[PDB]
Amino acid sequence: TATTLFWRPVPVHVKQQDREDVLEELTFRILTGVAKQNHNLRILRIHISSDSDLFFLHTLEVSEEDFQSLKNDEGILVDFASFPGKIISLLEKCILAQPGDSPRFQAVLTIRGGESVFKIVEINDFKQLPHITLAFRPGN
Amino acid sequence: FDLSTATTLFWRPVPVHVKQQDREDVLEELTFRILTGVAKQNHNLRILRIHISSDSDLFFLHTLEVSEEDFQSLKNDEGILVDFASFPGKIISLLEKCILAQPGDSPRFQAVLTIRGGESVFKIVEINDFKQLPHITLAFRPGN
Repeated sequence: TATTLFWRPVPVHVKQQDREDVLEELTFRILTGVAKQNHNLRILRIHISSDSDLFFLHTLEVSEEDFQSLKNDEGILVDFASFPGKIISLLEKCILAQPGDSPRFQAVLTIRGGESVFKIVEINDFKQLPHITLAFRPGN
Repeated sequence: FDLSTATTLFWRPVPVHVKQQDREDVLEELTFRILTGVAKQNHNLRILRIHISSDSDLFFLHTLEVSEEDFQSLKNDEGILVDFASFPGKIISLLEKCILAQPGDSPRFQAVLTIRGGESVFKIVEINDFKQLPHITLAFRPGN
């Protein structure tokens, strides 16, 4: 019963444990729908995969309850329905990113043994600052 | 810190949203002073000094001092890409964005001073259509 709002490849810096940062081409899928346990709870789903690595799967599921905790931590000002639209804008900046840009937007995925932290940062002439930080889980 | 051999890079009042630990909340105009120089004990150690004051309240003092050694730890945490010498200049640009901030701007830059019982945290945040995100965060100490 899920509906896909977003399905495009996104350039992402993948950082695995004891490796080094490497720019991989990852597929992003954003879906809206209801929980498997409860049809009254709206769920926002984000799936990260790869065409090269068929076993590279990372997933985030955000309920309206989880979004409340996310609003407090990340300082989000929008509603639940407006949340995917804001992510897509940030993702597009990573897609159209060029070396000569300032500020320059980048997507980073850091994996640490069953825990993966995804973020989209801004690189300017001063520093690197995150625009969003989300916790992902390995698998589907 | 040698105050006589110090060079003032920035000295003007700056619009800052002041949060006085749930005692009062007021958008007041505070005076910022950024100075570069060397330590009084050692003239080989470069020091960066930032002083926050007020023209109305003469006992409102907050100060931050960052040495070149301390800057390395700050560089790693805040993800700073410039050197110690370029560091003050970038702060002034962020401060200027708060000065030229307008209600119709997007993104809009704001300066925030949060006091927490003998502890003061200064930051410059960005307000866009999505969220509030900090561009810089500095820990200040009450007094001179």
